[PDB]
Amino acid sequence: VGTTAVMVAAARAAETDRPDALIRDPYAKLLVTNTGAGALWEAMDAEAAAMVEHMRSYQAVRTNFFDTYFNNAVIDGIRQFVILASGLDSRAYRLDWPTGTTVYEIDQPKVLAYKSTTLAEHGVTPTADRREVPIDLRQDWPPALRSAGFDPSARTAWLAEGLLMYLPATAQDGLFTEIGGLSAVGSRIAVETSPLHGDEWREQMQLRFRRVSDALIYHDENRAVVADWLNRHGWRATAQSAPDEMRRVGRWGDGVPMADDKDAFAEFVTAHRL
Repeated sequence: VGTTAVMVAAARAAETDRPDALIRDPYAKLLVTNTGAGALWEAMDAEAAAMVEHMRSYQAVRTNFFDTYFNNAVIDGIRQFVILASGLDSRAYRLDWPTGTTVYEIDQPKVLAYKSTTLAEHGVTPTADRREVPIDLRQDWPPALRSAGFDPSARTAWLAEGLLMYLPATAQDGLFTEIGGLSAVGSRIAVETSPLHGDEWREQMQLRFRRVSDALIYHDENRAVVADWLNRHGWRATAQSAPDEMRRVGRWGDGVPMADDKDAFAEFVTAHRL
């Protein structure tokens, strides 16, 4: 399991531990105890303190947003779900799924094997029909999803959280093209975008975090804007900036360095298949 998957799960666990938790992920602590990279994250000036609080609050707010997305898709009748680069995401276990729901998780084999074995050791199994699809998303992944039982003629709700900024710009286009190819009318997708001007934030966040601890290689100016791309390849797409969403729920901390550039932060794009 990669460092990023652990860090975001540790953030979810930290949120879950608070009385005022925005989201509750009963499985995040379990998943970050059993790697060892989360002991440091478990442990973690004004700007330095604000960055740690931002890490937790950003992850809480992003988690709440994508939870709401899936929950609204269930309400709307959708019964086929796909979590792309699912990492340590426990939504297949912790959200309420109606009978007849299928939830596909796509990630590399070892990531999926870690989550399943780790959960099993704690007596945790899903009640929903959860289906693993072990494959690299830069490779020919549609046949793998299809052989796992996926029905392209059924409405699908797709999720791509914490993924795009870790894929080259050319790979993003290919991913979305394949997704459109597998999506029935009325399908939806929610996506966390790669920040418009945003590899500098990771540096200043690493710097503030390195001081707290001691105490995007694919950034591309040519990357397609996600809402714009979806809106000309068969979707109706809208964007909510992460800062706007954080402010919406009273979780934005303006003490964070780069607070005034909206381009240092992701957007949350939701789209409907035409």
